Amino acid sequence: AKMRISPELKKLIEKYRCVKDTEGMSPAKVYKLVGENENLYLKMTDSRYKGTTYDVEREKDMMLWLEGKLPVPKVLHFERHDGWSNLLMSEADGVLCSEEYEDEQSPEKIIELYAECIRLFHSIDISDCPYTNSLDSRLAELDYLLNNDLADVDCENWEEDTPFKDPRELYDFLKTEKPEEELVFSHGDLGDSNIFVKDGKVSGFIDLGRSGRADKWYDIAFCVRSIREDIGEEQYVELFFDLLGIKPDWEKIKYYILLDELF
Amino acid sequence: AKMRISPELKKLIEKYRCVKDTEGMSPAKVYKLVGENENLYLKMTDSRYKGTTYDVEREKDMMLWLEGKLPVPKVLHFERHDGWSNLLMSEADGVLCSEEYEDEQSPEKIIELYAECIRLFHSIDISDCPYTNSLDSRLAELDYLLNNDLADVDCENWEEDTPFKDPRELYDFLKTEKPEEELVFSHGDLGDSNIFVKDGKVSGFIDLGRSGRADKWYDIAFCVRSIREDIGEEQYVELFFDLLGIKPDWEKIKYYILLDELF
Ligand SMILES: Nc1ncnc2c1ncn2[C@@H]1O[C@H](COP(=O)(O)OP(=O)(O)O)[C@@H](O)[C@H]1O
Ligand SMILES: Nc1ncnc2c1ncn2[C@@H]1O[C@H](COP(=O)(O)OP(=O)(O)O)[C@@H](O)[C@H]1O
Ligand SMILES: [Mg+2]
Ligand SMILES: [Mg+2]
Ligand SMILES: [Mg+2]
Ligand SMILES: [Mg+2]
Repeated sequence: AKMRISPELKKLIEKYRCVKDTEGMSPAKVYKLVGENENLYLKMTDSRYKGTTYDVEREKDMMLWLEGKLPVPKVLHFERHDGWSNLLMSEADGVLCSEEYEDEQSPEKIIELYAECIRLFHSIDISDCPYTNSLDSRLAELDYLLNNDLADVDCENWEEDTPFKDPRELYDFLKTEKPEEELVFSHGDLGDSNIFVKDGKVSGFIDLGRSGRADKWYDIAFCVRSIREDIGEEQYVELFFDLLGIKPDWEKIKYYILLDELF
Repeated sequence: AKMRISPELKKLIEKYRCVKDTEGMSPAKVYKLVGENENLYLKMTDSRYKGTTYDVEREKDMMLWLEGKLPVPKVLHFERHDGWSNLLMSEADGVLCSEEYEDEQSPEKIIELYAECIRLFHSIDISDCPYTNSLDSRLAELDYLLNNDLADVDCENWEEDTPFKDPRELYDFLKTEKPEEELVFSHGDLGDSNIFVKDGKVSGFIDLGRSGRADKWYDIAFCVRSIREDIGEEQYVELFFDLLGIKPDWEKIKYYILLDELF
């Protein structure tokens, strides 16, 4: 009788061939359900992450609210079952960006894509957005994650050259250097593994747990980080800002990139 | 202050560049520590798995006990820190079995390797083996894992054509159909990901959490499973037994393969 999914959800997915996603970049369990005529995806998060930006329930609320606003998968079924938040969704439309630009010398293409994403985001009306992921909320969550050992451990943070010696040290800095915020729609984890492209245009967004209201520099900083991680040429960072048509605010960019090292 | 590893351990791995292992087949956190002189491996399991066959402390004990008996990595450092069990070990010698066979069709070489491991395991004197992984012990921990929702993430267990409707039904079956046991040294998870080869002969064994005393058919069953899903041809299973010089006991083989489903 003890199961992580309900009998109702089990019936909906029995006909599919379960292939667990190998990435495992988050505490969530992700499953591709290979069917005869389509694939579905089931994302699950345990009770320890209930209410946090990692909670897939969060992720369903944003998916529903984002329908008609951004290209997102369809919510086929959601439920809370024995502490688990279970989200059954349709397969995103298009090609995963990390795949589309995998072995391809064209950093400029993903830059153009990021620019496009930031553009689309700034057009989204957040007046009735389900979640506000301002720094007060994010830091309170981070505090909880740290205290309960639920924050992700970037094993690279153990290397001797890392600035902050421990998670709290970084947290105290984030708490102290909290920049001013101007809320706009924020994806929360604008990476090439969460974005889909079809015919040059963005075709889908997933991993929406941190989606909601947040400063504009949050997603922008994420992009700066991605640009630098893939290529050691800072010229592409300037290209990105040329495309956005704005001046980089390095203090805010550094801040949000730092905030991410605990997520 | 609060960290998953102690300052002593942190100090020991500072000089190393961390590269987290992407497999993530178990609840253990595995990290490759790349250095200029050599590479080390850091394996970690949290508080919830304490005392179970997943606990790296148990794995460390077996790693220590197997020195001079089987080619295993050297225990460089062990500690219990803030609920975590951490093990710093040397890199195994040789080539990963799944890598040496990567694509190159050489089934009989793998069959001979598996055969070699079984014969090698049977020559091991278990008179002072630290652990006895009898079925009572294994089922007892399985009961605990299920009671705390720590048993293997149901993915295929959700599919329609699965024999057991739920984990408990499977557990109950194992409890009732528990066969007789003849304890020999058992690796606990004999597979191409936990075995290393050099010059066609086994050069290293890792993932020792479930190692100790257990029935001989346990590891043999795992090889049968590996042969079928890695090689494909059933003739190679017959060959496996030819090399072992024994006739397969399918009733026991099915049982042990079934035992690992929930782990
Ligand atoms: N609805 C979906 N459509 C297509 N691919 C998906 C879908 N959901 C998940 N995936 C795939 O699985 C990976 C992990 O999903 P994601 O929601 O990003 O989980 P996490 O928060 O761990 O990153 C994604 O990078 C993508 O490859
Ligand atoms: N000491 C080691 N030397 C070399 N590779 C190792 C070592 N420890 C772990 N690995 C690598 O990391 C993978 C996961 O480690 P393992 O101990 O098997 O963890 P788990 O129990 O999750 O399978 C192994 O398949 C192997 O590729
Ligand atoms: Mg993601
Ligand atoms: Mg995510
Ligand atoms: Mg292993
Ligand atoms: Mg293991």
